[PDB]
Amino acid sequence: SQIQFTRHASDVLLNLNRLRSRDILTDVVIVVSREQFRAHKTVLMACSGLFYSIFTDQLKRNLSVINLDPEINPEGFNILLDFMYTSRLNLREGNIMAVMATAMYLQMEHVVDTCRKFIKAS
Amino acid sequence: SQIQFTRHASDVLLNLNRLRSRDILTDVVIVVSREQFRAHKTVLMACSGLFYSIFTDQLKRNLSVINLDPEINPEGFNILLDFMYTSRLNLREGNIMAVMATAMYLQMEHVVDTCRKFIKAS
Ligand SMILES: O=C(O)C[C@H](C(=O)O)N1C(=O)/C(=C2/C(=O)Nc3ccc(Br)cc32)SC1=S
Ligand SMILES: O=C(O)C[C@H](C(=O)O)N1C(=O)/C(=C2/C(=O)Nc3ccc(Br)cc32)SC1=S
Ligand SMILES: O=C(O)C[C@H](C(=O)O)N1C(=O)/C(=C2/C(=O)Nc3ccc(Br)cc32)SC1=S
Ligand SMILES: CC(=O)NS(=O)(=O)c1ccc(Br)cc1
Ligand SMILES: CC(=O)NS(=O)(=O)c1ccc(Br)cc1
Repeated sequence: SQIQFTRHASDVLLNLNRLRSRDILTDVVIVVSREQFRAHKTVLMACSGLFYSIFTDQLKRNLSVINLDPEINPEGFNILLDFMYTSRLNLREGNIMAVMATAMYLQMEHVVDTCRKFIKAS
Repeated sequence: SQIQFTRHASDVLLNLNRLRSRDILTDVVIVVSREQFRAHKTVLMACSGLFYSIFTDQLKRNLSVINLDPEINPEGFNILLDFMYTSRLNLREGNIMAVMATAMYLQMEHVVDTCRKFIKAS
C-alpha cells in the first residue's frame, strides 16, 4: 500500500490560501449585493454544493462575476469564505444565525452540522 | 478562537480529485514527452515549486499546455500527480528512483524527504 501523508491536504490548503491573499490565479469575483470577494472557482466547488451546481452549469461556467442572492449577508459569507480556505470557522453567539443560514444556502453540510452543535451546547 | 475542522482540508482535496477525474474546470494539459495529463493550475502550484514558478511567470501564466523536460518519465510524473490530489504516494523499490528524481525536478520537498527515508529503510 501507498505511503499516506497525513499533512499533505492541509499544506495544499495553506498554499491555496496564500495564493488567494496574493490574488494569484483567482478567476472569479463573488458578488453579494454590493460587496465583492475574489476566489478560485475549484476551491468554491470543492467546499460548497451551490458553487458546485453553479460552475457545473454550462451556461454560468465561464462568468468572471457571480451574483448570489443579494439578501445573503456579506459578513456571514466572508466568514464562510475564510473557513473554506483555512479550515477555521469563526463562530459566536453574535454571528451564529447569520453564518448558519449562509452555510445552508451555500450547502456546506459539515458547517451547518457544527452550527447545530454550537446551538445545542450554548 | 475559531473552531477548527481537522477534516476539512482533506474533504476539499477529495473533491478536487473528483473534479479532476470528471474533468471539471481542469485548465492545463501537462506534456511529458509524448504523454498528456489534465489538472488544475492552482493545485499544481499548491503542490510543486516548479509549477509555482511556471504559473507565476507573466509570460507562461496563460498557457493551456505545459511542456516539461522530456527526460521526465511519465510513470514517475503520474504517481506524483495522483499524490498531489490524494496524499497517497505509490513508492516501491521499482519506481523509487524515477519518483524521487521527478520529485526533485518538480520541487516537492516533502516527497523528496520521504523517498530519502524509504531509501534509508531498505
Ligand atoms: O452524484 C453526483 O452527480 C454529484 C453530487 C450531485 O451534485 O448530485 N454532489 C456533488 O458532487 C457535491 C459536491 C460538493 O459539495 N463539492 C463537490 C466537489 C466536486 C464534485 Br465532482 C462534487 C461536489 S454535493 C452533491 S449532491
Ligand atoms: O449570473 C450571475 O451573475 C448570477 C447567477 C444567475 O442568475 O445566473 N445567479 C443568481 O442570480 C443566483 C441566485 C441564488 O442562488 N439565489 C438567488 C436569489 C435572488 C436572486 Br436576484 C438571485 C439568486 S445563483 C446564480 S449563479
Ligand atoms: O517568498 C516567496 O515569494 C515564495 C517562495 C518563492 O517562490 O520564492 N515559494 C513559494 O511560494 C513556493 C510555493 C509552492 O511550492 N507552492 C506554493 C503555493 C503558493 C504559494 Br504563494 C507559494 C508556493 S515554493 C517557494 S520557494
Ligand atoms: C464540529 C467541529 O469541527 N468540532 S467539534 O466537534 O469539536 C465541536 C466544536 C464546537 C462545539 Br460547541 C461542539 C463540537
Ligand atoms: C480547542 C479544541 O479542542 N477545539 S477547537 O479549537 O476546535 C474549538 C472548539 C470549540 C470552540 Br466553542 C472553540 C474552539
